Amino acid sequence: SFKPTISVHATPQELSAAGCRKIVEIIEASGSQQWPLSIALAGGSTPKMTYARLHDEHLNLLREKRALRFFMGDERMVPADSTDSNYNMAREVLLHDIPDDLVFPFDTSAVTPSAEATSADAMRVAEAYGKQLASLLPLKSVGEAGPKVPVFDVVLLGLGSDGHTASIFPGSQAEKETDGKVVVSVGFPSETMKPKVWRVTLSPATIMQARNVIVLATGAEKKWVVDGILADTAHKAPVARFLRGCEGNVSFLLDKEIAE
Ligand SMILES: [Zn+2]
Repeated sequence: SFKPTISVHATPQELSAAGCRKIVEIIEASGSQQWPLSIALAGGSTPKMTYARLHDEHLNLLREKRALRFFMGDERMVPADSTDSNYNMAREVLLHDIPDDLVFPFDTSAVTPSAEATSADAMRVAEAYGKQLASLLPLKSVGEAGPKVPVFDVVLLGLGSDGHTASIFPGSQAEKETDGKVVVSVGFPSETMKPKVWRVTLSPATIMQARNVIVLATGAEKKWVVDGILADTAHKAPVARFLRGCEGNVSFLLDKEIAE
């Protein structure tokens, strides 16, 4: 069944250090002929620290060597310069130094501070990203028969205490997009999650076709989520349990609380 790699880390300087160490390892293991490897970034304080480390420690590998082509795994429907934007975060800490031809944010250019985006906006952005992904990445049939979804080399993920990952929220339609017909779906956060803005996100079908999936999570409050993904039998499962079906490698980089 589900056999993922799990590693526990005492601190943030440590989990983030392992997160960046895990990315460089895949890069190096793949070798230069395979580069640039596609990586779908996550937002959040933990991935941000991993990005700050790639910047500080491995810019030559990313810039001069062009090891990664950067995509966003999920995004908030706000302007790119917004503090609530995942790309804005990744840009500030790492992406400002990466060649423009290796950086692909979602196109939120239609979102202004004058009007909250709706799902109709999110959907237009999702469909456009999905199109770009299909021209840039290799496409794999879902189940030797199913529709074609892009194959990322790496997808970095976070977890919410509501059981969600990326911007795939509970009860959502995106959560039900597992057959490969939809590559980038949309979603609105759950009661306990913020910011309260429409999201675009890689669908579960897309994520399950990724060659490697790296999940970084901390906090006691998210322990039920990890337990729920790893449990032999689904009971009151978190959304993130869909990760069990990943076709690639899966790794969980956890702090002490969340592990136990
Ligand atoms: Zn810099």
